[PDB]
Order: sequence, then structure tokens, then C-alpha cells
Amino acid sequence: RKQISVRGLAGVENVTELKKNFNRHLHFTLVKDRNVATPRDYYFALAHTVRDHLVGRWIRTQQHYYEKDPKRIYYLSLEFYMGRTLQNTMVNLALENACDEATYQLGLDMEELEEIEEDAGLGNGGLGRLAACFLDSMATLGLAAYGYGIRYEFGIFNQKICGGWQMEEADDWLRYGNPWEKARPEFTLPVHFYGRVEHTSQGAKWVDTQVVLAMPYDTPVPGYRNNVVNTMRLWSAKAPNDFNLKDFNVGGYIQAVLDRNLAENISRVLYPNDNFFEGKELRLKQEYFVVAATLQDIIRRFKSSKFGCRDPVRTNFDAFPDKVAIQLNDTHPSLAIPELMRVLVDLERLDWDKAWEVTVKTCAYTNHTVIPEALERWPVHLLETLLPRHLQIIYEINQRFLNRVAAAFPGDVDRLRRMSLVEEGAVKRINMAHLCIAGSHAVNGVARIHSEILKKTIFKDFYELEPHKFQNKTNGITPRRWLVLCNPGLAEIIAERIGEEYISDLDQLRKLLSYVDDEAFIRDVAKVKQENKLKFAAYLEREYKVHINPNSLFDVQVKRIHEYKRQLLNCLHVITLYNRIKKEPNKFVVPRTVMIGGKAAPGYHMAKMIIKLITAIGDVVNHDPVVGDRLRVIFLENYRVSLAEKVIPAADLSEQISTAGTEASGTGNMKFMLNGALTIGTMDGANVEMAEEAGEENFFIFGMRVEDVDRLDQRGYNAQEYYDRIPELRQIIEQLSSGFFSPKQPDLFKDIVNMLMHHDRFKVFADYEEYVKCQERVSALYKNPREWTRMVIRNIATSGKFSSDRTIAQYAREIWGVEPSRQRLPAP
Amino acid sequence: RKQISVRGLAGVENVTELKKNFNRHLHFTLVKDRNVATPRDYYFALAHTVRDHLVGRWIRTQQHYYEKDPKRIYYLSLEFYMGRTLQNTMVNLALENACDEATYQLGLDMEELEEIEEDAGLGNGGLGRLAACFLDSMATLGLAAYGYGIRYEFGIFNQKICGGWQMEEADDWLRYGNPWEKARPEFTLPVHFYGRVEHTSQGAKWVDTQVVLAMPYDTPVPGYRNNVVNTMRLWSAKAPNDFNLKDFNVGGYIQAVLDRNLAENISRVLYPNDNFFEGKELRLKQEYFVVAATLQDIIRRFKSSKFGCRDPVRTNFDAFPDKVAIQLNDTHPSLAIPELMRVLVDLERLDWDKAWEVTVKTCAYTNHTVIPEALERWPVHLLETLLPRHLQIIYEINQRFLNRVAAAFPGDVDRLRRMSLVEEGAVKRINMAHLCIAGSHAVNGVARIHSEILKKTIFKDFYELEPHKFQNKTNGITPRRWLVLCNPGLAEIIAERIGEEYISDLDQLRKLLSYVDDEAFIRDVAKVKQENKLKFAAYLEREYKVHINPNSLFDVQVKRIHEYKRQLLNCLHVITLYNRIKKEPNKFVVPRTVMIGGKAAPGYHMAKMIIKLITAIGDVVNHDPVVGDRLRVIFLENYRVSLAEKVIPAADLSEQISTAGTEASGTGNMKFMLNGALTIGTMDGANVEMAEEAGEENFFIFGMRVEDVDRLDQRGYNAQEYYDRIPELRQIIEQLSSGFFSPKQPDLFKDIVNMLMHHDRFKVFADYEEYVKCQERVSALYKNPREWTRMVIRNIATSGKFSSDRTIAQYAREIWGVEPSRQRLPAP
Amino acid sequence: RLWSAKAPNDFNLKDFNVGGYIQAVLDRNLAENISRVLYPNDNFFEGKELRLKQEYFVVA
Ligand SMILES: *Cc1c(COP(=O)(O)O)cnc(C)c1O
Ligand SMILES: *Cc1c(COP(=O)(O)O)cnc(C)c1O
Repeated sequence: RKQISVRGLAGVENVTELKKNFNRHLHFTLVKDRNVATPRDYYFALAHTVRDHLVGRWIRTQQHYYEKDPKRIYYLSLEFYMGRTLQNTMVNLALENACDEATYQLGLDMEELEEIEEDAGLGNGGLGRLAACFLDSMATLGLAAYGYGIRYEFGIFNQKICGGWQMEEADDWLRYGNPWEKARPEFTLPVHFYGRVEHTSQGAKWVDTQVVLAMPYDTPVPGYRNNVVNTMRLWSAKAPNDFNLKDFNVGGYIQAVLDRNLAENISRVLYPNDNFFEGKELRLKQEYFVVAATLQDIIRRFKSSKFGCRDPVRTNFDAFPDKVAIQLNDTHPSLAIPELMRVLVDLERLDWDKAWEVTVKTCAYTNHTVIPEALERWPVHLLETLLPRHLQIIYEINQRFLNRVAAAFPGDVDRLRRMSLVEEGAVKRINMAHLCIAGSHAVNGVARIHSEILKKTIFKDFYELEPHKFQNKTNGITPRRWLVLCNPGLAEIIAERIGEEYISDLDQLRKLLSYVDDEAFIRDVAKVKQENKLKFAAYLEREYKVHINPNSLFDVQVKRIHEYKRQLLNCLHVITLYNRIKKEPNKFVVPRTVMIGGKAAPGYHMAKMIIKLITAIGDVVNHDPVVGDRLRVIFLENYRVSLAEKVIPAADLSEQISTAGTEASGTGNMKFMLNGALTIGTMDGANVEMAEEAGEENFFIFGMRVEDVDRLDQRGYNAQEYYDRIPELRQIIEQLSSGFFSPKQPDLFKDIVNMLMHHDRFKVFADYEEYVKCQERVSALYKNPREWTRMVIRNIATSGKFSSDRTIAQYAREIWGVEPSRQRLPAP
Repeated sequence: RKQISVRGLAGVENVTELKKNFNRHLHFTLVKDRNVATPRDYYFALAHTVRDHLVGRWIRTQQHYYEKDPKRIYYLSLEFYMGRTLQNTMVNLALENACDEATYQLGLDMEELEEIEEDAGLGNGGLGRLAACFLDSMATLGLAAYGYGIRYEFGIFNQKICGGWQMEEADDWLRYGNPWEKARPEFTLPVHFYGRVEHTSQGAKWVDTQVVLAMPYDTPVPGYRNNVVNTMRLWSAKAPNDFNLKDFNVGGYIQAVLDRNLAENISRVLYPNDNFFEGKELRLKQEYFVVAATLQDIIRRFKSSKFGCRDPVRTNFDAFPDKVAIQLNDTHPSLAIPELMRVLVDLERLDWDKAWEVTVKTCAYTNHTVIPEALERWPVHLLETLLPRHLQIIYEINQRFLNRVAAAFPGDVDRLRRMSLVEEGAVKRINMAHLCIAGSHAVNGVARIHSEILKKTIFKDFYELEPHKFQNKTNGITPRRWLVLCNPGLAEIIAERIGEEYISDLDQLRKLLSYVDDEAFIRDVAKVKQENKLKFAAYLEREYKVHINPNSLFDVQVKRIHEYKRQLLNCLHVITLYNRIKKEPNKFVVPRTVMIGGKAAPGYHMAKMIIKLITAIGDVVNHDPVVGDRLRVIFLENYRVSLAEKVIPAADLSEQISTAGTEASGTGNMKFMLNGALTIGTMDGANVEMAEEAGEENFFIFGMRVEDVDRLDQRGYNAQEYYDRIPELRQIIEQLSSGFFSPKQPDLFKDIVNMLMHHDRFKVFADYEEYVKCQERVSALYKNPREWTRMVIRNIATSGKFSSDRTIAQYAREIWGVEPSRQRLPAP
Repeated sequence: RLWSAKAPNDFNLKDFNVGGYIQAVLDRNLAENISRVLYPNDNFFEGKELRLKQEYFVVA
């Protein structure tokens, strides 16, 4: 009753008040004292001091939307890669200063506690950091969004290099809790699995089903310094704990021991695809899961939150596409369409046609691949076993769509078998991308070139039938995470001259273009990067060692360690560089520290191998007494978002070298721009729009473009060919297989040899020379320490297109329909 | 650091602050608001407002101990039937009136809230209540006592009577958590199973073990206003979790699903004793589990808290007993004795005889078996496989104990094969009770005749080698749960009169003796009890339903449903009574409400059947219009501590009707005296010492005493001889078998007629008459309200022998060697 | 002379091990299918324990 209210509960900004709230939590929540507490307790102590402050806002923020009924847009994804949370909550919440002070007074080093937190083993690749860039921008722009994905116990693995080879341990990030989550067993929901469909008078029943319980953990995610805080809703699988007797099925036998290990084990570990080992009923089990749970919430909350009031069409969902917006990341939530159709046709009774009008006005799908054999597809043998009613709902969807197609092109019967959701073959499957296009009103590519590719090759019949459903939205980066916390200095001078305004529409960063020439800009920013690198060459010594140099050119590549990313390009050129500098030692050469981070994909052998070669490379060069301090090669173990927040600022040269048109977008790309790095790269994916902003002058675009790559396909790329012109290349395939870079196991990199000389799909030897040589244009510029630094501001001013802020206001305005407020919301 | 302190985080006792905490927790902790909260969220919130008060003290107490270094007593038992914690945590802390005001003003009903808490499914009987009453009285006379047990996730069922038949639903008490516990990931231990004993040169080695990990959770136990709060540590079982790689034995097979199933379910479920269905390895596995984990937490705390300062003799376990006390409640924690031997001889490195002296001075057994064949015994085939290092030490201990018997009884070669701890027969068994007598420096029975017979019959040869070990300690009860909080009514008046002093020692209630004849008191006492019976009829007619006339005499029996608890005797006298009212209707008959309650024990049949007997019996008399409201029968469903707390204060007669020489003591008994009720009952165990305190003249002792049992046994028993003497026994036997209580199934109760007629081990019929004579004396009294109550007074003022505070101050001085202080520790 | 695998058939008690779990079903199916199936070489799907299990068996 109203004495119970939010109006009082924290004094905020006093150190003071903060030190009392560290004093309560440490003693009363953690129930540890001053004498037996430990650093991990004291970070847990502080997390609660700030979370106090988050949920304050959260509650307000949330009840804001009950009485103000706004459109609620859900960002449905099965990977969400949030990383560290304490610093971020401080900047968005301003408390950082206070927080510091308070723990400095309380006699505790705040940074020493900040690396006691670990990343949310929750996501994994780029597409994760992507919904974690969008989450923060969504809130910021006043937008009512909840993000639903799964909560993973084990995230996805941890990388330890062992004797060269990638060794994977496991992330139980939650071990000792995670303070920012609030689990919720009151809102548990039963997800059905397997079953049987009886069609009777009023509808079909999907009877006899095993069930997995799904129950929700909420994390709040704040806006930037306007006091909105949003709901990340995570699911967790639970085997219904009804074992000794329930259904009086067991007496003699437990297979239930396995229900309670194959139900539960849905949210255990993340599998990320475009790999995995075999399209396991477990991945489809997770994708069905996340969607059944998530949709129940969506309807609980359309009918509830004053829509028992705002009814007015038998709670008919005509109000639904007006109020709800489901945003389908990749094909992985695609079951959201058949399921929304199940719920609606079966469970309420909205005749198929209304609830399909409703479905496509609610749904929208974001494409992330460039290549068509890699679009997800699932076999009718699996959807029939497992999700049978759904299979039926897909066949009868496709009935009708392919009629839509039959009215449209009488007699093109081959397009009728080019549009279908069932791809007849060796084995008959459903193409899950073609489902999304048919139940979403708006499909977008994720970068410029990339949607032109969806429109005129890949989805080109679809675009011909319904042109009006395709769009573009170039992915962004969030300036908070990727400017303010990951480089504080670099945001000080920017506001020191240009002055904050920008961190919520990054385009003002361009003003600092008009500020190039100043002879201080140029020596200051150099100091900053020269601040940052020292710090990294400490990391590269103290907690993971080597003998780096600060003074050096900082050659960074942190990608997925797949083939098509050319990590090997990088290695031919390092050994290039090491061979010359072995021939004429006494020779001035703008030297570098080469750094390659990534994880491989367990079981992808080539990628396991490449890392070994990149480490091995390292024992050899980095311990040779004639290279001295000239080349350095560092494999970056356990690359991840919080290692990314530090590697990106020491880095000079952002290597973005993937074979032309393989990458469909590119996000590491954008952070690498905003913190001042020079970006050598093919015209691919994202370096395209970066180049058309920063201007071609300022980049290191090179290599065989798409045109050329598709022409070396009509011509049969013969590799041994370059082998024979280039004496170096001869000489570096040479040393590898000879046994140079591995005298205890010479033969070893024979694999890679035979990949490169003979079966190289991605055309390494073809882009060699024009790359070796393009590098000599950057090794040009980093002798002349002034001009290097001149390029750099000119890259940096340009960057405000690479704002999640942007990427979001567009989604917001053009699909979601909602207009992105920048309003600071009230609140205690 | 030092600014980081407890000192004054609570505004403590201000509605002004407490409301504001039921407001931080409902919002910041729970993370709900005024809008979205359920009752539960508020009982949850209140729970946390109290809990702060609670842990401040707990912190102060435990650091208090660190500084002073007193003897620590550790209480191992396998059950703690705590019951509810809110209202008991508030009276031991005084908060009831501040927490009421406070919730009342935010407009929340404090008692509604209290019915949200579920009883800890951690106990299951008279043995688990004993342990949590000693635990209250251990905090109250300030003893540094930890309690140690298993933290069962699912209790041991909730009885729910479906169709007359008991149906057992799981009790996941923790379903929505439990707020009082703070789990400790930090100090998780291994519990090594199976494996192999290697004999190296310095000693044994237990190798190749399978390992479960025991992880602690602690609850706090507030003392009554003396400001101490001690620890209670429950061990949750936890399978090691690196399932996808370890030892690189997987890839191929998971039978390891069963580790994480059979390690995990060591804590899901209780297995309660002298029964069960078959002496399973799980039983014994729970048992070794709580010990292995605990003697590590016990030697940890011993090595840590100031013992190399307190070393003196190489921290020697010479000085271990000054600082440790180990209470093996029943044989279940017996393995405590080869394990403390195992660690000190194998791990540490004393010799046997040194570890032996230190073992027997540290453990003390307590016994609850009045009779012999229930006495715990494990098969050595069953200990070899699982516990091989420990089998060896029990063989060496048996060997060495026997040498002492021969030294003492030269040539008594049959005493040797009695005093042995290894039994031979059908299968070779180890008798775990003789194993406790050899590792305890004391053995104690829990009643005078109980503790007498342990000495004269049960363990007689042992008594003869070792007088200084056997002793008696009669069970007691706390006046806090069981007077102050179950019935505050009778608690006010006893202080307007003799005034609070008494709660900290019950003997002052004798001061009320002189008040037999004040006529205020006498009608106050009675008004008090009526106010309870009336309260109690509100439950019976509300949250369950019937027509219990509030004014009638309340007959209650709430013991375990068993053959030897005679709830049959009771039903025969009830259907008798039925018959007589029906017989001679318009008569004066002194009317009753017979309420019988108890949980059967699944896989026992006479017990499951008797429950249907009392439910049907009722269903008749409880609708028969010629009876009106002269009789009711009610089966109290799902008997637990918070139904006890409700029935004991309302009850008028307690039924303690055992067959003489079957009970050892009985704590319920005692709870019935203090709540101002009368007692018909046979002269068993506790009733002996209960009666000599109040004088025989105020109990209703009826029936065969022990001596008379042995007489009907030597001379030979024959129920049809009683049957032939008593025409009223034909009267209901007839009635039972004819089908008068079983409309759809006559012959159904033939199992009981038949048994009663030829297989009543307990002589129901032999006690039929003195019982139904003694009960005609009982109804007498209820017609004379003045004297009924004068009987009530010489009972309430005489209870003093029966406080757990008595029991415990004796345990402390004769066995444990600590002097119970009553000093208030000052604390916030 | 050709060989067929056969697990020891004492399956309810023998080793004084069971009355508890039967995992033990699996020797009588992972010994049993040592001779129930060719696993033909320079292929197969993964150098399973079962083929090494079979080479030793015909040899021993
Ligand atoms: C942003 C980010 C990247 C993104 O990957 P790209 O393919 O380079 O766009 C990589 N790793 C982490 C952890 C990130 O935060
Ligand atoms: C104390 C108590 C008992 C004790 O059983 P008795 O045989 O009467 O000693 C039983 N159940 C509960 C819940 C108790 O509080």
C-alpha cells in the first residue's frame, strides 16, 4: 500500500552514503565480516552497492510503460555477449567517481576489484556483442525493449594455450553467483517437447508431450545517463522434478535420469554454429525452447499490462501488431513464426488468416550471412519427431505462400521450387531463412553491400515478389563501452575540445576533423596511445608475459580463427619480415609487435593447426638473438570482450584482411576505428562504408576485390604459379615444410602447406604480394610519427555512422515504428 | 578495512527504520514493487527485514568466539525439524511488536504473512525436534555450538489424504528459496567414496576414490534475548561437474549420468530410520557424507582458530578435546568415530593409541532405543565396497577392545562374542552401537527408565567393563517455541502473576503453585485455553472444514501412526462412545472432539490402513444426526511443527497411550503439560518422570504397567479371553467386521479385525478396560470447570524438569565440560 | 577358428556389487557387440574404442 513505495531508498552520490551501502551488503548480504572477507567478496560487496541504484531506476522505468502503454519491441536472440558489468553500470549511472573515492577511502583499489568480475559466459561471437551493443543503445534512445535469449551455465569455453595448441577449459562464470541477475521462479513456464497431434472439431491437440521447465532470470541494462534501465530476461531449463513416482511410469526404470540431464542440459552450454558437430536435436532443442518461453511472456504481458483494459477487439490481437514487435536475430529464433501461429490458431481460435496477418505485422528478421550453403535448414525427420504440430503449420504456411507465388508468376514452375520452404534433396529439409522472409514484414542485411547481395542474388525471387519487405541497417558499435570505458583519455581530449554531446549521437566527433593540424593534437593523442600501449605491454609482461616493446607499430588481429579470415596472410608476411631482417640485419625497419587473438572451433583441425603455427612462429622469431627487439609475435589467449576493451586501445594497425565479399558487415572494425587505428583491409563487408566516410585516402584498402575473386573462379586459381614468381614465397612455403619452424616435428605444418599450395579455397597466395607491399605503405607512415597521427584523427572524426545509436534509431523509426526519444527520465 | 564495520547499520528497532527496510527489500532485494508484489513477496520482504537484525548479531557472536576461544561443541544428527523461523526469530529478538506496527501501517496483515512460510522439510519426527530444541537452549545458555546435518531439498513428504487414504506429495520447501540460509561455495569439501587401501611404508592410502563434493549452507539460531546467535551448517551434496572431458574416459560412456544423479540425490530425500526398504547404500551413503564433510569443517576450524598459538604440543590433538566436543545423536553419525581415527592416524600422523585417546575423549553417544532389534547395523559386505579404509579401522578397534575385555574378564569367552562389534549369523554385520560405546567417553539414555534399561539389559556387559560411560539425561523442551510462541495467551498471565524471569528457566513456573486458589487466575487460565480452542475451531472450519463445537472437550493424540502407539485402542473407545450415545441418546454425555493426527510411513500397511480407519469412523459419527455434536472425530492432516503450534494450546486431554515398555521418552508429552492440558496415559518412559513431578494425583495413569506385560507374556496372551470377558469388545469388533464402517467394502478392515483377534503384539484389548474406566474419570472433570483448571495449574507449574535448558545445562557439565553462561552479549 | 564375444552371465549379484545399479547391462552389450558388427577400416566414424576393442579380442 502506498507507504510501500520507491521514494526513499538510496542516498546516491554521497561517498558517504555509498560506504554505508558497501557496509551493509558486505556484512548482511554476503554475511562475511571485515576480518574474513576476501577480494571476490568485496567486489560482490560493491556490485550490490551499485545494483541498488540500478534497480531503483528499473522499477520506475518499468512501471513507466504500464500506465504509458508504449510499443514494446523484443530483441529475440540466442547469444547475448555482455562481458564485464560493474564499470559500465558506473558510467551510465555516473557513480564512477563516487564509487572510486568511496572504495579508495574504504581502503580498496576499485580497478583491483573490477578485474574480479568476469564476462557473462552468455554469448560468444560478434553477433553476440552485437545484441549487447544494441541493448545499450536501445535503452539510451528511450526505447521500450526487453531482450530475451538463454542463460548458459557454462557459456561457451575458455582458452588456454598449451604447448602451442589451443586448449579449451570451461567457463562456469556463475560459480560464486552473478549479483546482477535476479532469478524469478514465480514466472516459470512449461515448454512442450515431442508429442502427437490429434485434429478434432475445434482444433488440433498436440498431446502426449515430454515437458522442460523454463524459468527466468532478469538482468537490468541501463540507458546512458538519462535513468532508464531495461529488462534483459534470460531463460534457464529445469527438468520438472517429479521423479520417484510421477505418472507412475518409474518403478523399475530410469531413463528419467536422462530426461533430467537432456532437459536441464538445454541451457547448459552454448553450441554456435556455422559449425558444431552435427545439427544436433540439442541445438534445435535450444532454439525451440527460447522461443516457447519468450512468446508466453509476450502474450502474458500483451493481455495483462492494461490490455485487460485496452482490449478492445476480444483482446484480439489487432491491438497486438500495434503494441508488440518481435526482432528475429538470424534464423535461430525462426520458430517464433510457426509458434506464434500455433498459440494463436490453436490455443485462442483466431482463424488462420487473421493470425497470419497478425504474425507478419509482428515479425522481422536480421540476416547476417553472405553465403547460401550456410543459411540454416532443419530436416523434416527432426521437426516431425520433435515439434510435429509446428511441421504441419510449416507445410500449410508454404501451401499458401506458394499460392501467393502462383498468382504472381503463372507458369514459372521452377521458381515455385525455388521459393519453397522444403528443399527436396539427398534429404528433405526446411530452409529456415525462407520461413523468416514469409512471416516477417521486413528483412534486412546488415551492411550496405550486404543487403544489395540479399536483393539481387541470394533472396532475389523473394525480393521480386515482395520488394517492399527488404531494407538495410549497417551494424554499429556503442560509443559508451567502446569509447568511454575502453579509452578514458581518448574521450577526455575529445570533450576537452569538442565537448560531450556526442556520446549519444557520435557524429559530433567529426568536429575534431576541423581540429587536425594543431601541433598539440598531434603530440597529445600520440601520448594517449603511448599511454595505453605501456599499460598493455605491462599486461603483456605481468599477468601474461613476453618482452614487448612500447615503441613499436601495433599489428592487431582479433577475429574468429577461421580460414577465410586469412590469419595465415599475417603469418606469411611476419616471416617475410623476419627473413629480410635476417638478410641485411643492420637495417632500419619500422618494426612491430604482431598480436593475433582468437578461439578456433573445437574440432576444426585446420583452425586448431593455424594457432599452433602462429605460436611456434613465436618461439622461433621471438627468441632469436639477431632479430633482438625487432619483430614480436604474440598469440592472444582467451580473446573475449573484456580483453577486447584493452587490446583495441594499444593498437595501431587494425588488420581486416578477409577474402573479398566473405564478410557481410564488421563490428570489431568499428571499435578499432573510434580509438584511433589505421585499418589495412580488402574492400569487404564493413571496410566498404568506413572507406566511403573516412575517405579512401586515409585507409589501406588493398587486394583483389570481389570482381577479381569471382574472375579467379572462371580461371581456376592455380596457386603454384605465384609460388614460382615470388622468391620469398617460394622461400617461405620452403622453410615451413622443410621443418624450419618446428625441428622436433618438421612434417607438421605440411597440412597447411598442402592447403596453401593446393586446395586453398580462400586464395592466400593470390592476395600476397599486393598485401606485403600495402604494408610497406603503412611502414611508410609510422616512421613519420606526425603524419601517422594526422591520418588517425581523420579516421576518428568520421566514425558516427558506427554508432549503435544510429543503427538503432533507424530500426526504431523505419520498422519498429517507434520514435527514439533522447529524454532523460525522472527518478530516484 | 576498519571503517568497514557493523557498528550501527540498522537504525535497528524503529518502525521508523523497519518499515523502511521492508521497503528496501521489497524493491531493491526482491526486486518487485507495490504493484507487482504477491503475499509471498511481502512475507519474503519482512523475512529479510528481520534477517538483518539476525545476522548482525551472528557476525558479532562468531567473531566473539574467535577472540575468546571457548570449547566448541558440534551436534551431529541427521534431521533438524526446525519448523517455521519468522515468529520464532522475532521473539528471541523482541521485534514482534515493532514488526507488527510497521507491517500494519504499510497495511499488511502480519499474521497472514506468517502463514506463507513453509516448515523446513529437514526434520521428520521426535528425534529431529530434540535437536532443534537443544539447538535453542544451546544459544540461550550461551554455548558455542554448531549443529551439523544434511540439507534435504525435498523434505520427507506432505501427507494428503486422498479418499481416506494417505497420499504422499513431495515437499519442496525450497521451491521459492529459503531466505534464512546463506550458502557458502567457499568452503566446499570432498566426500571420498569406494576406492582402495594402498599400504605404503609410512601408512595406508585410500586411493582410487569417486568423489562427491559436499558444500555447506548455514542457517542462524538466535538465542532468547541474550543476543547470541549460533551457526547451523547443513551440507548440500554436489556432483563434480567437468562432465565433457575428465580423466578422458568419456567420449564413449555415460553411466556418469548416474554420478551426477546418485551423488546429487544423497541430498534430495530423507530415508528415516527403523524402517526404510532395505538397508541401502544410500542410507549409509548420506550417513558417511555428513560425517566426512563435517570432521573436515571441525578439524578446519580447530587448526585455524588460534591453534599454533594454541598448539602447544604440535597443535596436538593432545589438546583437541579442550576445544572440541562431538555429540553422535543416535547411531547415524557413528562413522564419526572410524573417520576421526582415519584422519588423525592416516592424514595427520599420530599413532593409533594417541588418536584413540583423543577419539574417545571427543565423541559422546546419545541413545533413543528403548528396545533392542532396532539397533543400527551395517553388513560388512556393504562397507567393504564403499568404505574400505574404514572397514579396516573398525576391525582393528574391535580387536583392541576385545583385548581389554579379556584383561578384565579373563576366560569369559562368550562375553567376548557379545561385546564384539562384528556380528556373525545369516550375514556378517558390524553393530554400529558397540562402535559408538568404544569411541565415546559417555553413553546417555534419554529418560530414567530408558537409561536404566540401557544399563541393565541392552548394553549390560559394556556397563560392567565401563560404569563411567553410562549416564542419563531426560529430554526437555524449549519454553520459547513451546509456550511463548505456540501460546502467548497462557504466557501473558503467567507473567502478570509471577512475571518474566521464568522463560530463561522454567522452574519458576512452580511459583504459580500457590495460585491454585486465586479465582482470577483459575478463570483466566480457562479463558486463555478457550480463546485457543475457538482459534483452533476457526482453522478446522476455515482452511480445512467441519463443525467442531468450540466448547467441547478436545481429546488429541498426535504421535506417529503405528501399531504400538495404540491409535486403534483410541478408535475402539471412540466407536464404543459412539455406540453408547446412540444407544441411550438423551443422556448426559460430556461431549468431545477427538482429533488424531500423524504421518503413516509409506510401505507399512497396518499404519496406512489405521488412517483409513480413523477417517471413515469419523465420516459416520460426523454426519449421524442422532449424535448432534456430542462427538466428532477429525484426522489432523499433515502433522508438522506448525500444526503442533496450533493444536497443543487448544487441546484438552493428551493421549499418551503406548503399551508399557515400548517408548523411551517422548517430547510431545511434555509440550502438552506446559500448554495447560491433561494427560491420560500408560506408565511409559517420560510419563514416569512427568507424573512424579506433578504427582500421580493429577495425571490419568491408566493401564498395564511394564511388570504386567511380562506377566501376560510368560502366562501367555489371548485376545479372545479379553474378547470374551468384555461384551463391549464384541460390540465394536463385530461392528468393525460386519461392515458398519465400510459401506462400499465390508471385509476391507478384516486385516485389522483379524490381526486384533490373533496377531496383536501390543495387547490393545488388555488395556481396553482400565482405559475406558480411566476415561469415565476424565469426562467427570470436564463437567466441573473449577477443578479441571486446578488440575491444569498443578501441571503447568511443575513442567520445570522439562526444559531443553535443563537437559542441556546437564549435558554441558557432565559430558561436554562447559559451564553454561547466561550473559547477554552486547551487540548491535 | 572364428571368435564371438559373450559377457559373463551372472548379472544379479556376482561381485557383490548389485541390487543397486545396473550399469552392468552395458558389458552385456559392449562385449556383446564386439562381434556383432564389421567396422571396416580406412573410414568409420571415429577411431572408436570399439575397433581397438575388437583387434585385441581376435588377437588375445
Ligand atoms: C566487438 C567484438 C568482436 C566483433 O567481431 P568482428 O568480426 O571483428 O566484428 C570480436 N570479439 C569481441 C569479444 C567483441 O566484443
Ligand atoms: C515435539 C514434536 C513431536 C514429538 O513426538 P512425540 O512422540 O510426541 O514425542 C512430534 N511432531 C512434532 C512436529 C513435534 O513438534
